[PDB]
Amino acid sequence: NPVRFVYRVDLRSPEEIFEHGFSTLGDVRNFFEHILSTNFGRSYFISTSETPTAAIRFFGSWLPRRAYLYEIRADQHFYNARATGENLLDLMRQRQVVFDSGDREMAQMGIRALRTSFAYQREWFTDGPIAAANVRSAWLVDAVPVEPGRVVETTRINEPEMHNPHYQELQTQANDQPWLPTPGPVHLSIPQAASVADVSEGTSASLSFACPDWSPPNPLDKCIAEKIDNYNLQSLPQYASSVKELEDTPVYLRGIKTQKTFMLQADPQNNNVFLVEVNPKQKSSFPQTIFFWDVYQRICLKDLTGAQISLSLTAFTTQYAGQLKVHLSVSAVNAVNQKWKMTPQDIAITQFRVSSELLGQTENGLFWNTKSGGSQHDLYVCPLKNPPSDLEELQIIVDECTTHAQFVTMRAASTFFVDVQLGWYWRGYYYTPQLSGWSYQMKTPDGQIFYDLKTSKIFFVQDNQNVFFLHNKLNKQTGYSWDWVEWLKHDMNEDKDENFKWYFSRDDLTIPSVEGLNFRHIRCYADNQQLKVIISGSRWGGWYSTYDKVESNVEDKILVKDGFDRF
Repeated sequence: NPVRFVYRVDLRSPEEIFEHGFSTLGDVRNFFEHILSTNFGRSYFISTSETPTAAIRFFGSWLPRRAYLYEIRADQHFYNARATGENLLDLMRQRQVVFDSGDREMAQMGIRALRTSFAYQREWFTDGPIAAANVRSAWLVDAVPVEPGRVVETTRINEPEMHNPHYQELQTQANDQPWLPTPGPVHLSIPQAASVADVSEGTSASLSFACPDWSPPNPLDKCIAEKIDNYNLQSLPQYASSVKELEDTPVYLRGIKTQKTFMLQADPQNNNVFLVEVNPKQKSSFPQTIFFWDVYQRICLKDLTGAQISLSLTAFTTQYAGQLKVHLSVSAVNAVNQKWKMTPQDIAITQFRVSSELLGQTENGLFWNTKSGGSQHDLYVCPLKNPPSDLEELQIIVDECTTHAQFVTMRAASTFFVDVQLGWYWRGYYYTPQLSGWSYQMKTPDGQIFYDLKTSKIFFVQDNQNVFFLHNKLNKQTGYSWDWVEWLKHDMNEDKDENFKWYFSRDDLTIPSVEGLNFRHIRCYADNQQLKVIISGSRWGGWYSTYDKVESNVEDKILVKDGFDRF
């Protein structure tokens, strides 16, 4: 599915933006500077967001304030930031980049920041300005405060949609190529300083989002953010200092009808999410398990498992049609079924409807079955229309004796795993890699094979307590220039050993394939050992790395989940 529309929150009114569109603040086309907000205000790129939720996150800083959420039609001069950076990482690793300024180590610290701290921005950036014929609508967003008695608030996207009569449905779509300075040796300039907007909760924003109302003389006084910080690249922290103010909170929900109150519970041992009825005000008893809601819209279980993984609320389909059931799975940054929205439902702003991004535009909420026995209850996602008469909506209750106000804002992420769902394809058949180093004939399941954005390691989750890392063995002393790869237990935080480090390449590949498949080449950081699979013979499906470019009867196109390099 192509990107047709993007989003951008602005202090300016449709009045202006509807006719002027969005003007660049400069002439410079330097990617790293745009990303890192280096000497801010000079850039030829305008930053947009693949989702409204992402676009307005900066506006939710803790300081009614109001601004305008614009819906923009995307075309061939809109480029995804994350995918653009991954392609440059590939070029640097393959050593085909000439460095006008700075070096590769520094560029990689920037790519790191892009992949982690800034990634939730779901940024699409325009090469040059956005015509008013591009802008299509606008909404009225304001920020109201959560249950009055640092003050926590929520953004609201208000009715009604205001249309731009200068817009023209041109049936275009965002550019699915990564951005390059000289489009058709690539030359790169890497800055030495970064700027970061601290939009509360440890969250970092680039100025190209947090300062939508920029113009030279102090301009920073018009940045919606707790503060702006400056760093040398080597000094750019993962979190903003506001991360230190994070409160822990259990989650309480209340039936719309019955008025019964529940405490969210989750069990990392079997991945169950369930509900347990509680007397409000009266605490203690059942263990108050802790959840947070992060900038990837995930609702995560508080701590990591023995294997250093994170678990998030996941909306699973069932054996029963339009029925969704909440379970835990491994926090993944691109898992749409892990993404939730919260929107207040009462004037007092104490009740929040939780809806799944998985049902896109169909309004939906959380439900339980008001007739179920036992003491623990399943949790469902249902559309708000014709919901079965025996279920009722559960909404998050944020009052004195329930959920803390901090929950209903999006805080910084504790983990940055992409579900890459690696596998391979042979004439209509799908293969999944096994821990043994072999393959098995079946499409790789969701939520099993990951790429850790912090470290560039790839891992295979056997279960919440057992994680294995892909490990290269080949070197210049290996006769024949190939050797098997293997899966090894390893520390999730270990960041020095290059044999555990992998990256993805587009190279010459047709993307997507004639048959719709997302293929990538995969190589090791250490010495560019390429990852491959033997297609047949007595060792069919054996995974290995090689230096040998020209081979027979092996597959070098690896299936990687669509979007893995966009989130």
